[PDB]
Amino acid sequence: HHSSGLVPRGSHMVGLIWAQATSGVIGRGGDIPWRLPEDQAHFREITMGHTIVMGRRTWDSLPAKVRPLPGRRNVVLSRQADFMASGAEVVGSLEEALTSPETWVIGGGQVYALALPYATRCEVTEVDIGLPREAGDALAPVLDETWRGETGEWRFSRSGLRYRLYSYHRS
Ligand SMILES: NC(=O)c1ccc[n+]([C@@H]2O[C@H](COP(=O)([O-])OP(=O)(O)OC[C@H]3O[C@@H](n4cnc5c(N)ncnc54)[C@H](OP(=O)(O)O)[C@@H]3O)[C@@H](O)[C@H]2O)c1
Ligand SMILES: CCc1nc(N)nc(N)c1OCCCOc1ccccc1C[C@H](C(=O)O)C(F)F
Repeated sequence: HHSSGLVPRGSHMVGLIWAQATSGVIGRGGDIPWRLPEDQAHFREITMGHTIVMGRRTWDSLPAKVRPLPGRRNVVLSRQADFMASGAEVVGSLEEALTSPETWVIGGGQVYALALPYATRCEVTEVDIGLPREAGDALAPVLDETWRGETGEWRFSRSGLRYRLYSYHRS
């Protein structure tokens, strides 16, 4: 059955957006092990003007100078009663965080897994870098058969890596 690209203001659309290596790695040692300008631009194009929800460790991985990310309501998930995020809201659950009509979950590994049962869209960048999975890595969620996907062709980044975009939807 079909979904619409229009977001009625009384609904709670939840999407996830992440960049991964072909192995599924999204993070290691509290950082993202690549930077692709095309991915950075794409991330801002999708999320700008909406609420973004992130795990506390993803907030930590943002340089202090740049957070909160501008042009978006920044919401941070933490179970620690004394964690604070200057300029942003800290909430203790996904239920508290998903109050906007359109919310983009922007990481990390734990929060993607937490948010997936409520999500109806995923926007994925795949980077053609040979990074094998190591213990402790943050990993992308795996999408079951209820998701229908559009896979873009391989493109070439100014930074010299191949990459491609996926768009997934479900009802
Ligand atoms: N490639 C990408 O697209 C991408 C995007 C974003 C981040 N990343 C990377 O991914 C890594 C971070 O991912 P991660 O999995 O380690 O952590 P995370 O998902 O970003 O954040 C984990 C934290 O979220 C909080 N949390 C988790 N479940 C919760 C729940 N049910 N209710 C409330 N709070 C909850 C906890 O904070 P407390 O411990 O404070 O309770 C937990 O420690 C970093 O390397 C980052 O750079 C990659
Ligand atoms: C761009 C990576 C990415 N890509 C997709 N496709 N989805 C995501 N969720 C995603 O992580 C967004 C959150 C992590 O952002 C940072 C991590 C460390 C340092 C700086 C930033 C800010 C970014 C930057 O300037 O690199 C800015 F562009 F947002």
